[PDB]
Amino acid sequence: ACPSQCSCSGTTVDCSGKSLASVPGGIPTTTQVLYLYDNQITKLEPGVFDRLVNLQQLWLEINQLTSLPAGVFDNLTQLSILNMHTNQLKSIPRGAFDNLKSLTHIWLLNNPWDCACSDILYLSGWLGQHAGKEQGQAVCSGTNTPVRAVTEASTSPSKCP
Repeated sequence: ACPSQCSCSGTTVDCSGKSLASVPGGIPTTTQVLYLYDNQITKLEPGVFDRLVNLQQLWLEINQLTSLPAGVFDNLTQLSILNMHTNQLKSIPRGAFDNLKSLTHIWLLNNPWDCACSDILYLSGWLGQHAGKEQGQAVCSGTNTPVRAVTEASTSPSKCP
């Protein structure tokens, strides 16, 4: 069964461009491609994607996400495509990508990355180790500095919200 707000074909579920404020329920566990882009999603509930063990692509770009729950991608071990550009993210939870050994394309640009805060260090270190995976270049909010180019000295735990 296809979520009533979305359109389904094969293993592709298209929930894009539907003025959604939240992730639809009832996304089938056989889903391989999930489009959620161009909505007004402000948060992800913890564990929202855990049943989608076959998911290879998650398109979250052009939303209003201000953070990601810890572990939100942990069960998506086949994930190769993760698109999160044009959101309101300030950091990535530590270890968020640990299980994602099939990841090959990730979009992080057009987010207000908070590089003064030491929570940025997981993302900046991960980018330094997986350079070919980033599509485009995430940049620190208010500066010319690519997130991958953040120096550890420049960060501080006291500059975090």
